[PDB]
This record gives sequence, structure tokens and C-alpha cells, in this order.
Amino acid sequence: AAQTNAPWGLARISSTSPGTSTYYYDESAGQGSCVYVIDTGIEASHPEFEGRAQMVKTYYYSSRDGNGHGTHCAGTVGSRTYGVAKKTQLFGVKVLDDNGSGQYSTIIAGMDFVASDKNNRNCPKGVVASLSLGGGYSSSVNSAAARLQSSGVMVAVAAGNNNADARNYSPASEPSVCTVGASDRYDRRSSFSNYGSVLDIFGPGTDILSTWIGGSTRSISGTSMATPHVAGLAAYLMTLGKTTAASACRYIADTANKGDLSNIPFGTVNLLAYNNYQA
Repeated sequence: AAQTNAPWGLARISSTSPGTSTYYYDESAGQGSCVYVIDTGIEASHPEFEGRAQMVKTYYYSSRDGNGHGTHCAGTVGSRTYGVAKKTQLFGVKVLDDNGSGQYSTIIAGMDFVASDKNNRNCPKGVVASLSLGGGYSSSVNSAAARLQSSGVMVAVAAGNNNADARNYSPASEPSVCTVGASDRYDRRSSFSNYGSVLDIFGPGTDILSTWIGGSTRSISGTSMATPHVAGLAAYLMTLGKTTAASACRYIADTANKGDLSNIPFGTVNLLAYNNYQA
């Protein structure tokens, strides 16, 4: 399948070169997979989600996304126009308040929630979790992410936006999950992207158009935007049967575009997520 005039990041993940604008992908499109977006919520009523999104858990007075961040990330995973995996099922877990903030204890509870809640959902092709959040190093936060991964969920986490080594941030620094840095449309490391040996992969993160609250759209930047590209890619590849939740991060690294990014610090992987789709 071909989506013309796609957001640059979608085009990038199906291309061996920057500078194109059509997204190519197998029409299975992540059908039969599920992606949890652990964030500020999801505006599931947005036309872009087509009834495939739903809130399953909140730790606050509403499950509604009063911020936009979670809706934007969910859109990059799986919206019809802005999403990588256009037929996946999206499940929202609201661990962040409408200012985008959340306590680590709540975030940990949300991760353990997903590890159990997947047993209440129909995801025959597999389960992914997208975590566009983080703070300073916490062994307890890292352990929660490790448990979620161990339970059979492909965990993708943002590297962080400090232009610093991600070893000092959580859950970015957990070795067993997939830690995602950000790139721009010219294949440069995004100016704010964290780096370091703990990164597994880069995805598009600068000037990413996606869904927003109020049935709208906007373009914003962050490792929060790169992470759902990778989460959606994992769901798409799992639906194709090419990989599993336990092996998807390694598979994405195996099949990535290699050596094409600029300003990658010595010792950080130079790997850009790529779907390897041959139309």
C-alpha cells in the first residue's frame, strides 16, 4: 500500500533515503495487534482513530486527554493518516495528568497494569507498549519496564530530550526495553535527543504531524514523537509474523538503515527504524 503526501516520518520509516513523502507498507497494517499508549490519555473520539482507540485505565478524575500529548503519540502509532500501524487497536492508560506530569509510583502502577490487562484483550498478533515519558534514574521504574517487557509486551521508551546520556534517565536506561532517540527530516540527530550506549534505535522526532485534542492536528517535536514510530513499527512487524514482542527491538535494529544519521556521538548506535517493505 502507498499513502501519498504522508508526514515525513512515515515516509522515512519506509525509505532507504530521506526526502520522500509517500509511506509504503503492507496492507495488513498491524491488524490483530494491540498498542498501549501510557501517557496523558487518548481522545478516542477523534475521527482519525476510526473506533480503534479506547481508554482502559486512568489514575485521575477523568480518562480524557486534557493535554494532547498522549493523543499525538497515539496518532503516530495508529491513526489512519498519521499512524504507522493503521489497523492496530489502541489502548490508553492515563498515568500523566493534563499538565503532562506524573508520579513515578503511578507510572509504575500503569506498567504493571498493562502487563496484566493484556490478558483481558484480544491481540493475537502481539502486544506493544509506548512510553513517551521519563525522568531521572530510578531502579524501581526501570524494573517495572523490565517486568512489562518480560511479560510479553514490546516496550518502546523515549530516550529523553536533554541532549545528554540517557543512562541517567528512566525508563530510558533500562537495558531490556527498546530506547528510542529522535532524528529530523535531513537525517540529523534531533538537537534535543538524548544519546548513549543504552539507545537501541532512532526514529523521526522533529516536526512530527499527528492528532491532537479537539479533533485537531499539529506538528510537535521530541523523543516522545520518535517512540510511537517504533512502537507502531513493532506492531506492524508482529502482525506480519516477522518478529515477536521479545525479539522486536533486536529485529528493528537488525533491519534498520545503518550509518545514515549525522551528529551521532561516538558509542551511540547509528540506526534508523525502517520497515523494509518492498511494494
